[PDB]
Amino acid sequence: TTPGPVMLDVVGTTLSRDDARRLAHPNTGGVILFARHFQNRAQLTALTDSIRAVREDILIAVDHEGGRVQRFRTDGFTVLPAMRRLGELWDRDVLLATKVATAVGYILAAELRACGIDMSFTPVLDLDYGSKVIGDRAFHRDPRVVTLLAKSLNHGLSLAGMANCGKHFPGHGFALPTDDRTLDAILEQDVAPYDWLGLSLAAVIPAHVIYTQVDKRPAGFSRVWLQDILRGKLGFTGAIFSDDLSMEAAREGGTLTQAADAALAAGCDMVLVCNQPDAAEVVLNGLKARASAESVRRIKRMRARGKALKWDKLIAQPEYLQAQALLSSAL
Ligand SMILES: CCC(CC)C(=O)N[C@H]1/C(=N/OC(=O)Nc2ccccc2)O[C@H](CO)[C@@H](O)[C@@H]1O
Repeated sequence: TTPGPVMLDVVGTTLSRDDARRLAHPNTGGVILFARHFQNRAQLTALTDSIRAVREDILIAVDHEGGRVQRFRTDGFTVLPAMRRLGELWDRDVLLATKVATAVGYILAAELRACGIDMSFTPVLDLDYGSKVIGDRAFHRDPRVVTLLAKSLNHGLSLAGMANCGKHFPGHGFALPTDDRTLDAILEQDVAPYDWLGLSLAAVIPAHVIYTQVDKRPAGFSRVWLQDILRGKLGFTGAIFSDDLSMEAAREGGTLTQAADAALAAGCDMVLVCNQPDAAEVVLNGLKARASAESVRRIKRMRARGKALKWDKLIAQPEYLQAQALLSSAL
């Protein structure tokens, strides 16, 4: 009853017999939700409940960053702003920006927790260099601003008992994309938020980027980035999730199973295989690596903390209503 290294997804709004088989697999350790898994809050809450009934130790995550990346947007879910908005608020009022960032984090996490979800793959720590796929998903250009805005956000997530996951290490702001900058330049700017956050950073997603001047391998498959730099230089002790291995160029010509074993060997504690459960099931049965005691420890600390308010109580909570007003007033 310990988490496995694979995070996959399920078939739809309710669990099928095939989902139950996959969830019960020892190498399964997480479920990532998408828009297709949300009809309404009642259905979503029932799904997460049924997932934990099959596998009590499972980690349930979702991409809730705000702006362009928010899977659940209806039936009462607060539409959250793009993180770039907070960087814009910082430039006009630093202290207010931190205050709002916390309110955004609390709403974000409180609403997910009311529906039985453990965590969100947020914040994005990539610097806003001016990448269309990142775009307004980044907080700011200045790594010191990204750090303190992200720190304030993760604080709000923590108020609801929710962890966090910075991405995409060591920096996606600047076949698989390449980055021909030197280690020093990458460290001095893009990595700085990861280092400065300290214990405020609970997990990392490495980017599917070749940092040519640093290592032949992508960050997610790089022992240099993950072991030497992230765990070694930065002393990071949190969980490392691979970025979606379903990307064509991520496999580098190999199978999903080989890419999964490579990421886990490089330093990943858990691999993501999204939008193809049958392919993820092949990985479950073909994976050579098994969850270690130290990886299990890190995965377990990503679970949500404490009791969550049900939706009917949350929307009338003073703190919740205070966050809403602050968000409405500042943006
Ligand atoms: C720097 C942007 C980067 C871009 C990589 C990105 O946005 N990465 C996201 C991602 N993207 O996953 C695919 O792009 N998969 C795909 C896309 C097209 C076809 C098949 C699979 O994965 C995980 C799991 O959701 C997210 O938390 C990541 O933030």
